[PDB]
Amino acid sequence: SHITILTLNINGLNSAIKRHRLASWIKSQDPSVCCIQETHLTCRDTHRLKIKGWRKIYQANGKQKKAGVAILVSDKTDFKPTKIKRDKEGHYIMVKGSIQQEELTILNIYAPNTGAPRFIKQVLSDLQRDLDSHTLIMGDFNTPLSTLDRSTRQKVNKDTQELNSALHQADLIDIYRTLHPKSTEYTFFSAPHHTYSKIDHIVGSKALLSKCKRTEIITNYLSDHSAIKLELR
Ligand SMILES: [Mg+2]
Repeated sequence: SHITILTLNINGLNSAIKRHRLASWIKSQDPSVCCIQETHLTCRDTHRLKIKGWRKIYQANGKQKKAGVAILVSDKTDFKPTKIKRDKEGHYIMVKGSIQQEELTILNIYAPNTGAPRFIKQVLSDLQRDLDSHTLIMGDFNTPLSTLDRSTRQKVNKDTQELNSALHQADLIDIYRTLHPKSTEYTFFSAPHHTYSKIDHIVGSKALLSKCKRTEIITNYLSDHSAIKLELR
């Protein structure tokens, strides 16, 4: 029975109507694990995020209606947690555990608009003791990782090159780009610039590659980001 992992920047959940439509969308997608970014919930308001079928919901949130991340696990998934690491500022959350007795390490990250790849590299640094051979890093990196991740096809800046080098040192690869080397799909559109970019990513341990059956982008009506879904064997 295959595990599916979904990542979606939801662009805010402080409204009830949004929360109801996220719930219907998640229940239609039926993911085993769902990573959400920019819930915009404060540390006070986390119990507003509830969805039938996904009772286990881990969340990292700051004090303001900014950022905010969450990892939802399906009630149908036999999940045993071992470690949950929450960003005090609500920009990332790591959940470690086992499903069907396989260990999985999931880092859900929401990088800020400014200095995104530096922030990510620092997070990898802060969390290096918990990175392993079954690590998935997904979320809104707010940065392309390679030239084909932007409609402009411009080269990635120096900060991004260092992040990629840090990823390589940790034996981490862009799973989406590995499965789709020539892909020209995008997850975000910036109207000021008429620019399209893939700033949402699924990065993982190289040892997980053989378990990565399919990965695809899912456009939607809920948010200004498209989702990414990964199917594990
Ligand atoms: Mg946003």
